[PDB]
Amino acid sequence: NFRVYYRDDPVWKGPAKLLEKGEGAVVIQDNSDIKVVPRRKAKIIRDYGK
Amino acid sequence: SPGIWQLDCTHLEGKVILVAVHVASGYIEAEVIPAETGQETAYFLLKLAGRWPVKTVHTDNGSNFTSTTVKAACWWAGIKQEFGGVIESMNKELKKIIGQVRDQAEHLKTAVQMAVFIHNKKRGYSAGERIVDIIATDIQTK
Amino acid sequence: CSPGIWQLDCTHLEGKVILVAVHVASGYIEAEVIPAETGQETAYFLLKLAGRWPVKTVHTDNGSNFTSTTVKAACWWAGIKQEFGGVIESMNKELKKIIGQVRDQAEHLKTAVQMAVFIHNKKRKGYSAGERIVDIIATDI
Amino acid sequence: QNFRVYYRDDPVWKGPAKLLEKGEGAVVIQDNSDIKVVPRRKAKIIRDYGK
Ligand SMILES: Cc1ccc(C2CC2)c(-c2ccc3c(c2)CCCO3)c1[C@H](OC(C)(C)C)C(=O)O
Ligand SMILES: Cc1ccc(C2CC2)c(-c2ccc3c(c2)CCCO3)c1[C@H](OC(C)(C)C)C(=O)O
Ligand SMILES: [Cl-]
Ligand SMILES: [Mg+2]
Ligand SMILES: [Mg+2]
Repeated sequence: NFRVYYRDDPVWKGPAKLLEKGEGAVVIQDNSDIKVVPRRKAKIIRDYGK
Repeated sequence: SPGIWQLDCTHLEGKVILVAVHVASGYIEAEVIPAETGQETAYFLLKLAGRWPVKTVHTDNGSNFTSTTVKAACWWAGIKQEFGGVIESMNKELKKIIGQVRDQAEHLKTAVQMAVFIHNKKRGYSAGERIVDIIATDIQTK
Repeated sequence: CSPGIWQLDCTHLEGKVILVAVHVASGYIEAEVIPAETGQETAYFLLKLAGRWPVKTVHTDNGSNFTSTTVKAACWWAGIKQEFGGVIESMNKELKKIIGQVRDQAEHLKTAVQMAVFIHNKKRKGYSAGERIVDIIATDI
Repeated sequence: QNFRVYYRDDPVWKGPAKLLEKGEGAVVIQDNSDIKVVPRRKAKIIRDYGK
């Protein structure tokens, strides 16, 4: 699955649930709150190593 | 277990040495990192995970080891983190070898890697031979 | 071939220097982004590599960093024989290909480099390169 | 146990040179066909530790 880390405050928050990866913004959910974050403030990470 | 590592930082000459030990063998890798931060720790872990089958890393509660960038690296690479004496014993041993060889190199980091080599190659098996044997056995027997 | 034989070469992306080492018999690789393509950076890379693996021979082209005095010193101290003059060049291309596949997942080029190293070393044909180097070296003990 | 000497004159390092003699303040070395006296601080005497 995916986890999204994101910024607002320079500390990276998350993991949040990924909902949509847009060109300029990312839609996520973090603790039941829906958030829209700019692409540059989001880090979308897979569990590649399982 | 073949997949268990301990990581910790130690200091010499105002510089930060990040040390990884393969607990079952005593094998070590180390880097002088420019700052004792989560970002530098996370990059080190990604390199380590590409070389060996890193399944669990044990650390103390230093803020670099509990940082979000390290959690991200561990999630990507499939590493489980556990928190809270092998590496602390290993810190002292490495500093001892470093002090024995320090005047042979200009840079502290050169002495650090000389000491790592010396530690890993010393024999009737060395730590470098033991980690390769432990991991290959796990593979060769499913 | 010999379990002790490695090839090293530099490649370049985004204006940065990537130093790559390949264990010829397994395909296993290690890489680092170095700040300058110098003998001193190459020598330091070799000291680290020699501490991890039984490095007996390193094969390179005649790039001035590989023929430098500092690298000679490192190889002398570590017990490494140097030979000069297509495995690593094939590996450079494959590494650059994986980097491109994952590049937008990391801010820093060096982060994507290490992700690509991990991907290459862990992929099974049916052993992975990371399994073959450990299998080859343990058997040769 | 074998030794080679690397040294400066020019900030580029030279060598390997054969170690002829080590004194308290200088090393005497032979780089190809020239014998040189080099201050200790400008020389690195390196053993083939890996062996
Ligand atoms: C800074 C420097 C300059 C010159 C040398 C060699 C004389 C040729 C070495 C060197 C090169 C290799 C070497 C040792 C020393 C000592 C024994 C182990 O192998 C180093 C070295 O710095 C690096 C970054 C490694 C180049 C250092 O810190 O003195
Ligand atoms: C610069 C930066 C910031 C934040 C992160 C994480 C969101 C918390 C990562 C990161 C951390 C771990 C990680 C990946 C990315 C991508 C997948 C592999 O694991 C990186 C990262 O820089 C390093 C130097 C590695 C910290 C980068 O260049 O984006
Ligand atoms: Cl003298
Ligand atoms: Mg600590
Ligand atoms: Mg080249």
